[PDB]
Amino acid sequence: SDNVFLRSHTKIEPLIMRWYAWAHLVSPAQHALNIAFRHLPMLKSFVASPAVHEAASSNPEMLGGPFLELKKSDAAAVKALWQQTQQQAGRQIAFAEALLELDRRLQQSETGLSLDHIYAELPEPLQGLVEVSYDLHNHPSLRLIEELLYLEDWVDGAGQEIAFSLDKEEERAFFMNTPRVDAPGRMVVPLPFADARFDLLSASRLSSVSFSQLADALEIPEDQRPAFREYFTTSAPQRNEPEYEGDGVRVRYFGHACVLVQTAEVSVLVDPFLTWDHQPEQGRLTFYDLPDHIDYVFLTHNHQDHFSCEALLQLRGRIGHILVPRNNGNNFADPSMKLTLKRLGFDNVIVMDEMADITLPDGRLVSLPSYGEHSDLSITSKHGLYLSLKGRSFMFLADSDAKDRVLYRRIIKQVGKVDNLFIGMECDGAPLTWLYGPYLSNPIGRREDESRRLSGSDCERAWRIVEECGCSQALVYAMGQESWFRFVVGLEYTPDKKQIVESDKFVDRCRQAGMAAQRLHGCQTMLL
Amino acid sequence: TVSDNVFLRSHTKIEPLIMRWYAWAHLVSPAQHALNIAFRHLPMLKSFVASPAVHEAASSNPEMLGGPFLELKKSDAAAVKALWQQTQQQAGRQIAFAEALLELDRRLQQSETGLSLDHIYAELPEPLQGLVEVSYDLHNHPSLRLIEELLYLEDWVDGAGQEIAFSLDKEEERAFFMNTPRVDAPGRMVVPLPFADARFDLLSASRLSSVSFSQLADALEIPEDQRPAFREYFTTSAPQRNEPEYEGDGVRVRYFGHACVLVQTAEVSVLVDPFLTWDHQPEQGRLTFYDLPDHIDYVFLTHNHQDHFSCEALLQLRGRIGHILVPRNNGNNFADPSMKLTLKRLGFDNVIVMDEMADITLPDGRLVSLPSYGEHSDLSITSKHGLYLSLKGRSFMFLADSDAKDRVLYRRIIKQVGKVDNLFIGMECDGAPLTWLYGPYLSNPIGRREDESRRLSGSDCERAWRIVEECGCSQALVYAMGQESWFRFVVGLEYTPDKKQIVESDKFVDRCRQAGMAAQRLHGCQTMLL
Ligand SMILES: [Fe+3]
Ligand SMILES: [Fe+3]
Ligand SMILES: [Fe+3]
Ligand SMILES: [Fe+3]
Ligand SMILES: [O]
Ligand SMILES: [O]
Repeated sequence: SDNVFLRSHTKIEPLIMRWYAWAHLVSPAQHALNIAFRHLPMLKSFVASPAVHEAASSNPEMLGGPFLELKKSDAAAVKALWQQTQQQAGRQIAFAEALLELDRRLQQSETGLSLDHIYAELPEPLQGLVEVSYDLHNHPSLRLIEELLYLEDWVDGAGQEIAFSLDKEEERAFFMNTPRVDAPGRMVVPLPFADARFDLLSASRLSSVSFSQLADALEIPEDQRPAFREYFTTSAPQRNEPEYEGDGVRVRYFGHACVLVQTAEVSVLVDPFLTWDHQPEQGRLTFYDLPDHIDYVFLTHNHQDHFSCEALLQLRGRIGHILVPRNNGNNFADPSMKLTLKRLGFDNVIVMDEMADITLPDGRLVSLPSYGEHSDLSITSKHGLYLSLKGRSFMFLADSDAKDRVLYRRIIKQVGKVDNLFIGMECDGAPLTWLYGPYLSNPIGRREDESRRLSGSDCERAWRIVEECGCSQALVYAMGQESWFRFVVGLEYTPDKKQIVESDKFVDRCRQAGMAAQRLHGCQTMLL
Repeated sequence: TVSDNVFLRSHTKIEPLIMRWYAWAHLVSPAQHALNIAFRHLPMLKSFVASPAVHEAASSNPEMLGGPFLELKKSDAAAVKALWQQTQQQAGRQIAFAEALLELDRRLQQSETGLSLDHIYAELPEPLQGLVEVSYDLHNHPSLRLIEELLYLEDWVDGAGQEIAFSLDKEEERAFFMNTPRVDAPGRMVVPLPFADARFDLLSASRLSSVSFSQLADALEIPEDQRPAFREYFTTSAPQRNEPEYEGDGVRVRYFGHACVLVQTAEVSVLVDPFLTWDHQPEQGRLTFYDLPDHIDYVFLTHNHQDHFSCEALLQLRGRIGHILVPRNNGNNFADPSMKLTLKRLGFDNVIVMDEMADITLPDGRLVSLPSYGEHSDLSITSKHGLYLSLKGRSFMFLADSDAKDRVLYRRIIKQVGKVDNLFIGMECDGAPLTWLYGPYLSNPIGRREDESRRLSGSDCERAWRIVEECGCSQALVYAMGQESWFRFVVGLEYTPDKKQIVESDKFVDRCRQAGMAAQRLHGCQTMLL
């Protein structure tokens, strides 16, 4: 009689070689580029002077910078992981080094003549995996045949683990800064993400599971099992109205860019990033407050604050279809989100082109074109969402930057007028290299780096969408102001920050036009 | 009482025309169509109206076949000038889009070197607003991505200019497809009909099933003055068919010419690169359009070239194809329009866009979409893919004009799909230069050696032998050579035995037979059992 649930606040943190698993560590090409040109430099730089990294991590303004949030005591662990990563990922570092070295060579040497000679001189890690081509101006680009790369022998479950923890989410270290080294209260269990055993682990969130059977499946030493039992409880988790049986449309804003739309017949989840800590003063909606079945999960783009492998892995058997955008195969920074999801065990993945629609009970959903927020890189894995359910029209644009009002004019011509606009106002994002640094074979200038930021719409540009779509309500979302997103989004915005000032300008101009408008802060359940 | 239930005459050809130009894939896609109207079609017509004799001089030269010269001659000058003035009025929005697109692309290449591109959208000309996204590659080179899904809903993307040319002349008389516009001429009756129009499906039904002539002419809005002449393309007799269906327990393969190959079990049919003939000739032992089964489960399109993507063959097969399989396109390249979107404008929504190594299950087997390299002048065109086919134990690999530049690539494929029994390879290893096909899409002219260095070239003897060694086929068949007569107007001259393509193919078939394999260069139609 060992039927146990996961404790409601037990966090299942997925780790790839102790680094928090975000999308680019799951796709192999970007993972190799991140091991060799992000993780190894930060780990080696930490070993040389741990004091340097605490000093940068102490200054809260540069919270996301390339420095570990670890302390001098963890020096032994960092150096060990740095050496472990050298031997474990030897094929990865050879691929990343060979891939970038090829890319530098082509820029210098290929000027418009035939590229047939290149395939003869391809290094072994790239042989049969890369196609060399030109644009219409004799600039070479490297196109990875990702489907063949995913079947390479070094694309395995090695390094994939899970970190059980009971600490509050505000305690999480930054996802790209800090590896999850061994710590008290943190129990790391080796487990491939696509493994069936994970499905048994995800079942214990909402359904009772035998503890000994689960601990046996999870290869848990019996000496460590008393400590592993701490993450489990006999009581079932409390859930705040997961289902909805009204004839209307219920929208639940779960924080940042996570918003669930629900009729009594369909559920649509946009950019799932959830919390497992309940805290009533903030009136949180948690992972448990989601319905048992989510018909459609919509992934706007491939950023860590909209693509949470932690949330998706525990929601695997509960998701009818994941809706993703198409990727640009000719760009290293744009891996296919299907495949990345396939490696996480997801085959219910629909790649949607622009203006592609799916018919839903009492309505439809359309994948909309989106511009920007990717440092002006030819990344195409971005799309907005038009949602129609029982007469109510919704448009979620996430961090899309409305550079061209005529684009949304053309969009409204097909999908019609929208009732509720969800727009993100992160208009001062990180520079290019903060995210796409390890993928650059040749470094970029600081003026170029600071001009192309991960920035969305400001007040003026967001007003273009409102004018074109004629919404009665405009909701500013995807601001990252809730507490449990600090470890992914960064600092909470003080009222003087441009993102808060511009957002305040936008809500005011909307109300001046006679619409309902607000900046979402804290979780909210709305009926409409 | 005047009961005239009629079929289409077996040798009646229905030539789809977009402003009297033979409609191939790039004239159907609007952006490339606009670029071809302004930067290929309009120049050739103006060049014809000024000294048409120059065009007669090049059209006499059999070497300069397909060159930028009309195969019309001087009597058609009055007709050509009208079309040159007519298309100028009709395609005003098209030329304005093409001029703005190339001028924009020229501007960004000159000035945008790595700083933010946000200013570009404010200075976008009206033909491009809301339709193009400006972006960088990883080396600060700007690219233009047309939102093709939005462009296809633009106001000038309509059925205007789309017609069909009924003619009874042998395919042997056809003018080159992009050389020469189909001006009004005797024996050619041009009927206005949009390609995606439902009425087109009714006309295609008249190929194999009888329809009332008066009812058919009424739908196609044929004026009663023209109906006596329209009756010439129709016959009361039913068309003759050479064993179209297959109910045998084996696998029947039928070679229809060039790269068109039909594979058939008793339970599924797969058509590769449909390019058919409507002229019967038993002396050549032709397999014709009518010899295809009534229903084609799967039509597989290797890539987006005129000799493998025939709107003529596909339009009459509408409603007869379960699913058309196409490769994915790179939206950041002008020369790579989406083949799904091009087919949607032809009335096909049963279009499955297949990624690399994507497989679909078939009765008694499956097919896999294979990676393919080259034959696109080293341009970032991704709308190309090979086909692995397994049916009742028989394994096929159709590679069309694939250039095996990387032997390990096919090694990796064989690790997944297994050994192949029958390989279909093209040895067109001296194709046309880059500008012959993608000329109007260059914002800045390209140098002549670079143009001739990167040709529409496939596998030669060595590279095709790389595939054979990697896949271990018991049979190797050289196809997609353009050796059949009815492929003039698309492929060009027949290759004499001294031409590089024939010498390399003969060398390859020789090395195959020396190894104990079966090999031949497919010439003329063939029905094979396996
Ligand atoms: Fe983002
Ligand atoms: Fe974001
Ligand atoms: Fe071709
Ligand atoms: Fe060909
Ligand atoms: O950001
Ligand atoms: O070709």
